[PDB]
Amino acid sequence: ETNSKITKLESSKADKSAVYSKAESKIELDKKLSLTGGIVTGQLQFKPNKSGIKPSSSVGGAINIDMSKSEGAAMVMYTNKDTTDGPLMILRSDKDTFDQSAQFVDYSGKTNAVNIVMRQPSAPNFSSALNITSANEGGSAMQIRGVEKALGTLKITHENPNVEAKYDENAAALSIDIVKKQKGGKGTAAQGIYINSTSGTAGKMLRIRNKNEDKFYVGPDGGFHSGANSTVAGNLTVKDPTSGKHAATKDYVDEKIAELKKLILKKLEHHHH
Amino acid sequence: NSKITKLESSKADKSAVYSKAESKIELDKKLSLTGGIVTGQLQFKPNKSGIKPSSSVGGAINIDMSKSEGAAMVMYTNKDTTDGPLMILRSDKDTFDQSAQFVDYSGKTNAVNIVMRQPSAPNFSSALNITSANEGGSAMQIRGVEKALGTLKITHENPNVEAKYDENAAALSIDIVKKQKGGKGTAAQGIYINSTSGTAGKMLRIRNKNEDKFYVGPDGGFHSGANSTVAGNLTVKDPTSGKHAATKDYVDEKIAELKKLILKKLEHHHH
Amino acid sequence: NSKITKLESSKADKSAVYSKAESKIELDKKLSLTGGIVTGQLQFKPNKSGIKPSSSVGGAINIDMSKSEGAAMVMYTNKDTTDGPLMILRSDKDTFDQSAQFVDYSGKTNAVNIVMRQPSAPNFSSALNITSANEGGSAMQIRGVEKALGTLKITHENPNVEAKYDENAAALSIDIVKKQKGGKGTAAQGIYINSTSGTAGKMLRIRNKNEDKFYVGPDGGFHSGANSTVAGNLTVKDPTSGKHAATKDYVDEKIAELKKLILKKLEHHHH
Ligand code: NI
Repeated sequence: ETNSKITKLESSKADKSAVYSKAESKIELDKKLSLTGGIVTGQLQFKPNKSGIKPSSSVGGAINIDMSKSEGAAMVMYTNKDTTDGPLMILRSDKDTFDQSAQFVDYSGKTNAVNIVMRQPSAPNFSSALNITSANEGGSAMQIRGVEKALGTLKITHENPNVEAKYDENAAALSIDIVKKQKGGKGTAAQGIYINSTSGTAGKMLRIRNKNEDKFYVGPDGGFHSGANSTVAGNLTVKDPTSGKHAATKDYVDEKIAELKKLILKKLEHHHH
Repeated sequence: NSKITKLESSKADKSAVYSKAESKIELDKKLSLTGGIVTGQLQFKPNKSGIKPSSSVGGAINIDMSKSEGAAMVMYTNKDTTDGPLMILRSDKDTFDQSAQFVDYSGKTNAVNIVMRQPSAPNFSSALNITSANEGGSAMQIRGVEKALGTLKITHENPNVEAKYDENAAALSIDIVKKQKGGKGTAAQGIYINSTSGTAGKMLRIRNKNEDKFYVGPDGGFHSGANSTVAGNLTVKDPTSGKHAATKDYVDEKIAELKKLILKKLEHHHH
Repeated sequence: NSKITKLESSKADKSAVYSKAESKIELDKKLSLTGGIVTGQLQFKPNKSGIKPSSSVGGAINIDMSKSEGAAMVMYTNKDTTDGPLMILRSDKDTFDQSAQFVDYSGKTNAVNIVMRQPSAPNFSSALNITSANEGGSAMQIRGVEKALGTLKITHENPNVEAKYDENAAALSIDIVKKQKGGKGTAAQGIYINSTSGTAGKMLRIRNKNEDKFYVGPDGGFHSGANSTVAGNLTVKDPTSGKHAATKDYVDEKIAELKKLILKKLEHHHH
């Protein structure tokens, strides 16, 4: 009865058929993502349940990338495809009650928080670096606020794309269009540019300069200064003049003519020989 | 007997099989679907993988937050300095016919929010910086349908309590420059305002302290609220009302009229 | 008679190894490189891991769509309300010397597109909101090289069919305000238009129905297309042409000139 041992070896020990070898384990493990990194070739879906995903801008998110301890970018999305069927990155919210932003960038630093560069195409096309559209009539499509000491809150620079001076004659730095409703619109009373100072400013409201020479401005009181010959295709209403170079009114001309007429008729009616 | 042979065949060698503990060691190096911490680079290289453009179910990465609280993704850094931006989107072919980023937003607050915090020391940075080298298209476009607001709203706030501190600031600053390399000039315009369908509103309206100071109407007439100056001549129509500016012709027209009548009285004077 | 000791040693016990079925259970809780569904938080904490800034191969996450259709990543939510934004980029140190986001775009359509859909009810919300507390730099900069378009193009569309519905709207709205906490005023300007190199084009050009109504030329002269008013005096040069506005000096000189001439005719006539 020496086989009271072989039976207990036949029972208590694992059959190769019923267990993975290390070579087979490696095969299986190699199809799984290592925490040290790997290459995913399919779709990675995130569907958090009662997972405790938080809104914190430091430790929150279904994906959280903390670069505090590392050089490099948090995420890079690259494509050299000639054409494709969708954008690289999509953010979408469907419910009208949604009360948060699609994207919030909270930037401290010494350079531009967000940088959008459109490279030069082989052939010009109507594409833009950034395109904004809103169908909400209750709010501005876009808002900008800044606290600049000596610069514009919005700075627009147009550079001539060509060496020849007369190439960009139809270009502008700022182009504004005011249109009626596309489907069935009967017109519009919308304004072009509205400049206001709710608290009141001492500065010029509109100031135009060319080649380091000021050319035209509208002051804080609404008076304008034009730097060259000007034209009104129409009448201009002004105050009566009280100084030599003030424009003369029709009334002023007529009063001075009438005054001289009276004096001369006086002399004529009373002169003798 | 020969029982041993069978057990030498059908039984597992310790050397060729991972133990329970060893298996735990190996499995812990793999990401659990319930979550984990990745310390290396995660690369996505889909290639005939059925990736879709769908703005709901598409993407090599898809994050659906419909049933959950919190952000979809947070990118955070407390590093003092580094060698690259947090997030980069890049497409290299000029024939590429989709956007780098598409925001399709419904909701009650701002779709995209960009905040530049107050730095310890003022610097030249901007919250958003746009450059285009495509001469065939606007660098940026904005379209809106506001009832009673601006499509673009610009607010400049004085950074200082003192009133004259921001005397060189502006809400909108425009520069018009020649080509950097070898440019001979430019004929580009500053501000171009048009209404292709035609509007009844003021083209330009200027106010200060809630009161109208200067405006240009839809017909191109202007209304100025204070004393004004033309460093030059101003051409106007002949006046037909008391406060209309008088032309040189009108002054000369009247002078000649009075001259004629007086000389006629003088030539026919009778004692 | 002692091999049994060698097999008790060299062979794996049932208790100390996982079966094929139990291995499967454990492996099924791990993410396959072929794809899967993550239900918890995935944290990235690289730390001397060789993460690079490269806009092609860098990032703790890298998505290369060169060989695949579809989007790189999609963030979707159908939630009614929530406690934070979908995507957050945050940098905390004021010495941070890289951007939060860099888009390096080549292609034929818009690099970044932001769309706010029509809400059930109008509300005070924007597609894009920009705010800087950095007094040393513009909140926003735009540069373009357009041949025949605006670097910035703003379109306001009437939200309603009725022509006067949008009478209080504008394409561009500018406000100039004092410092909120204790500000005593501001000297900031509204719109500053300049050409540092000098341009031949009109600085301000206003049109209605594609026809010029008002413009300021490169020399600062203006043309108004209709009746206009100055609530004040207008200073001009003395006229040298028929339709030039007449000065007070010119009126007085011509009146005095005729007076003299008439009085000398009267002083010397005889009959
Ligand atoms: Ni006589």
